[PDB]
Amino acid sequence: APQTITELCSEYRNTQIYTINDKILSYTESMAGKREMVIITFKSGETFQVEVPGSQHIDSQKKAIERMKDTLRITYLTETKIDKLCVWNNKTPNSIAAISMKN
Amino acid sequence: APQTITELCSEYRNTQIYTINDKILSYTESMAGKREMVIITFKSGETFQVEVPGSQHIDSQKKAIERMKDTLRITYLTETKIDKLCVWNNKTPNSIAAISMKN
Amino acid sequence: APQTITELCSEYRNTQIYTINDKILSYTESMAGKREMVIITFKSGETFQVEVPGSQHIDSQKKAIERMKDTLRITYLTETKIDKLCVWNNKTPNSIAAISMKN
Amino acid sequence: APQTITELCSEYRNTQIYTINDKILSYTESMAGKREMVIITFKSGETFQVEVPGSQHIDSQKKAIERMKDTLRITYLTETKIDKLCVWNNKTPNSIAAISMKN
Amino acid sequence: APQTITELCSEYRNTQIYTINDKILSYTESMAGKREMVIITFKSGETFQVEVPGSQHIDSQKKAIERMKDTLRITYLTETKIDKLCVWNNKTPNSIAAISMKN
Ligand SMILES: O=C(NC(CN1CCOCC1)CN1CCOCC1)c1cc(O[C@H]2O[C@H](CO)[C@H](O)[C@H](O)[C@H]2O)cc([N+](=O)[O-])c1
Ligand SMILES: O=C(NC(CN1CCOCC1)CN1CCOCC1)c1cc(O[C@H]2O[C@H](CO)[C@H](O)[C@H](O)[C@H]2O)cc([N+](=O)[O-])c1
Ligand SMILES: O=C(NC(CN1CCOCC1)CN1CCOCC1)c1cc(O[C@H]2O[C@H](CO)[C@H](O)[C@H](O)[C@H]2O)cc([N+](=O)[O-])c1
Repeated sequence: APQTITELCSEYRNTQIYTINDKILSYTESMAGKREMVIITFKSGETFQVEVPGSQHIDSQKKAIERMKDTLRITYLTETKIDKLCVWNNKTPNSIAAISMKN
Repeated sequence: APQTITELCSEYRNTQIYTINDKILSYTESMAGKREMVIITFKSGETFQVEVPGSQHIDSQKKAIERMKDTLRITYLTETKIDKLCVWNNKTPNSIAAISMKN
Repeated sequence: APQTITELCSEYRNTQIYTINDKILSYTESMAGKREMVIITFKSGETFQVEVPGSQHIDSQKKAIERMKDTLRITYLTETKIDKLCVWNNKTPNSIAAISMKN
Repeated sequence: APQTITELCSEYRNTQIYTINDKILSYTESMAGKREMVIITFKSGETFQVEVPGSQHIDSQKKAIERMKDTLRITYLTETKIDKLCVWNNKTPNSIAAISMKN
Repeated sequence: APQTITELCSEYRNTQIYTINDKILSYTESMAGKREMVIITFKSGETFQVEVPGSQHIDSQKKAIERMKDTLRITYLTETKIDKLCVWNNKTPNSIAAISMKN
């Protein structure tokens, strides 16, 4: 029922919006144990992760985590411009909660 | 079974057909807990969502919900023109029930 | 095993081969309860469905139904020429059993 | 720990390598009961199948069978050149064990 | 969590970074029993695998192994440039732990 990524992001603690307005510069993916994750970076210097699935995640988030990784990969590969990221700022690198792209 | 989206839409209460005839303007995807959803917009101003899986959904709809988000993402990335949406209007933003594409 | 769509199709009751030699004109996808289905049409005027999974299906068909819907979406999006369809003609619209594509 | 498809193929009985060096001419996909399979052909006149999953397959092969079908479809759609196929020659059509693509 | 592939790679024994700076020359995929795996090579003559799943992998890695193979396929097909590979060098061909791509 949120209508924008900013509305959605504001419903949670320890988050903020990063306005990226840019394609992904680098995409990294790991299948190493305990580090099953994706890392993206932008020309601005910003690094963000999709976190390893863990105890902080609720059950409904598990498929959503896998979806987000799918999305970032095809976004990287198509040079698609990301508009905004909603991130958790209590993790290093900051962790992706949501993404938006505009055309 | 129904032969068009409008026939299918009319089988349900709280629905209407939006004629879009346009590609998606923005795509938003969230893996935040209890907001595992997708939101799209069009240059018309209209906003639509695929709802978070919930009690209103029957089991057969779970896979369908995942497919619909899959569909909206690739439709956005390929700039594919949507023809119509069948939406439930008892939700804000309106909730996607079905989609048709042509051209 | 059969080597051709025509061979495969002949193994079944209530089927026939439609020769299409065309891309899909329209693609319709529904996540509406009891109508979790895809419908395609052609410039020829013909309309086909992938049926909702039900009691007429054996277990091994469940994953194959989902694949066929995936195939129809990507075939639509890339505007790929379908060669033939094997369909059950005891349904409305006729129900897709198999698909072939050639260049 | 094979380094090539030819080495991998040589580890099994009733296999052989077909050198294709060509895109797929036709792709056929079936969700008919007991024939949940894919068939591909080439201009050469050669025909190959991904078999219906069955008791000849071990558990680890189930996901791999689904992957191979995904690969054949995307390979067909993008007109990607197949280098070699490793196939079991104790089935008709010959059954795909492995694929390589070179470009 | 790590911010680059090199940082991630250095958390593990028997690894090293390969600088590839090149698209994949060949992609090989097997659904043969006990060789359910992917092998890629490059112009350079280098060869890498994603390993058959086994006891060396923890549960967490299962889904990530399937993703990595997904990533290698789409990367081959789009002719996408790989920057680095983190690889376990106690296997032949060396086994991919992580990938990075730039631009
Ligand atoms: O040894 C590893 N971790 C161990 C952690 N270990 C603790 C001691 O100091 C070194 C790190 C824990 N396991 C428990 C079971 O017995 C082995 C030790 C380990 C080895 C790993 O390499 C082995 O598995 C790989 C696939 O995951 C590759 O196949 C690699 O070739 C193989 O050596 C990988 C990973 N990992 O990804 O997390 C962990
Ligand atoms: O504690 C969380 N939620 C609530 C805790 N409680 C837990 C049980 O269910 C009811 C809610 C706290 N409330 C939520 C409403 O606003 C007031 C505070 C919470 C923390 C969250 O952040 C933590 O998990 C994240 C991944 O989901 C990140 O890893 C983040 O860094 C971590 O802090 C996230 C989510 N979520 O997405 O739903 C919820
Ligand atoms: O109430 C629904 N169905 C039928 C019976 N249903 C049975 C379950 O208990 C509620 C009532 C009623 N229809 C009336 C028209 O003639 C046919 C029978 C129903 C409501 C529905 O709307 C509700 O769920 C939607 C998602 O599935 C949306 O979230 C919508 O906003 C919500 O109202 C949807 C669906 N459906 O998808 O099949 C069915």
